[PDB]
Amino acid sequence: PQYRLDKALLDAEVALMTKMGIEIIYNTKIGDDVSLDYLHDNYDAVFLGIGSWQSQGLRCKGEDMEGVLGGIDFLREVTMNSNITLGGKVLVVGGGNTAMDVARTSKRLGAEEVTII
Amino acid sequence: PQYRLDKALLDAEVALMTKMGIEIIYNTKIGDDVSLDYLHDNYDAVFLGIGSWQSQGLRCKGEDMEGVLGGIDFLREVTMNSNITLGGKVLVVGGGNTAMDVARTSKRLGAEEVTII
Ligand SMILES: NC(=O)C1=CN([C@@H]2O[C@H](COP(=O)(O)OP(=O)(O)OC[C@H]3O[C@@H](n4cnc5c(N)ncnc54)[C@H](OP(=O)(O)O)[C@@H]3O)[C@@H](O)[C@H]2O)C=CC1
Ligand SMILES: NC(=O)C1=CN([C@@H]2O[C@H](COP(=O)(O)OP(=O)(O)OC[C@H]3O[C@@H](n4cnc5c(N)ncnc54)[C@H](OP(=O)(O)O)[C@@H]3O)[C@@H](O)[C@H]2O)C=CC1
Repeated sequence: PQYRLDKALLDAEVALMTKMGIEIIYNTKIGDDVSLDYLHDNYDAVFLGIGSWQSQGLRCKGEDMEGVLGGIDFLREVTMNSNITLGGKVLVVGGGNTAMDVARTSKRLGAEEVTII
Repeated sequence: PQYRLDKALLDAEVALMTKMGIEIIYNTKIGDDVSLDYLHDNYDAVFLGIGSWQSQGLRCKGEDMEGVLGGIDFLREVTMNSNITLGGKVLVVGGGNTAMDVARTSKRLGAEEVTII
């Protein structure tokens, strides 16, 4: 979240790094926009740092109903200044750092009462 | 074929054109390496000049047997200085300009007798 890490610091550091001669191409998803065979043919080496960008579901009955959303997706829409819906009462399921970030961002986003399960 | 069009002329003209500020990216097949949705998102317009790059088959019995090859593929392997096999006797089926180019390139490539059907 923004209150813990300022994005201006991150942007300034990446600008410092790209001054060194590293080219960053945004909005390019490998396998969906550009093949991996293309990168394999055109480059002397390939490194995959894709990360873990899926959210585990509730693993319960009715987990597919409307009104249930993952924590990672929620934080991504918060970051991109998109249009979200929260409501007065929000229940966050989990106990790691994702749950803490979701709960505190929800408290900042006008949720009147937030409870962690 | 090279004896009718010199490739040095074509290369010099394309160099003249690319001096004007046009970037040409080689070895990039759209739909196989780069998606068309990528170009649709990243560019203000897209023009498709892909051409007709398939050869019609013989439409006869045994057309899939080894030893039968298309004219376009044959001319492409001649151009790329690849390793081909012809033999003493070659039969070219067709009557257009593709047949003429194939027959004359075959006469230059050591075929002792070439016949056009
Ligand atoms: N990379 C990071 O920053 C770290 C991740 N986290 C937390 O862990 C998550 C992912 O890492 P990892 O620890 O491997 O993930 P886990 O699969 O271990 O899940 C982590 C959290 O969810 C609980 N949990 C998992 N499955 C269920 C289920 N069916 N029902 C109820 N609770 C469940 C765990 O509690 P329990 O203690 O009982 O296992 C814990 O609170 C993050 O989303 C975050 O919440 C926390 C610290 C470091
Ligand atoms: N772009 C170019 O440069 C032009 C193309 N060509 C010729 O035409 C071809 C492609 O253009 P297009 O004319 O539309 O192609 P076509 O499908 O009309 O075929 C052209 C040639 O093949 C003959 N042919 C077609 N199908 C069969 C079959 N089953 N059996 C035997 N002969 C057949 C035609 O003779 P028929 O006279 O009886 O139709 C003609 O010689 C080229 O490969 C080339 O050979 C020639 C001039 C211009």
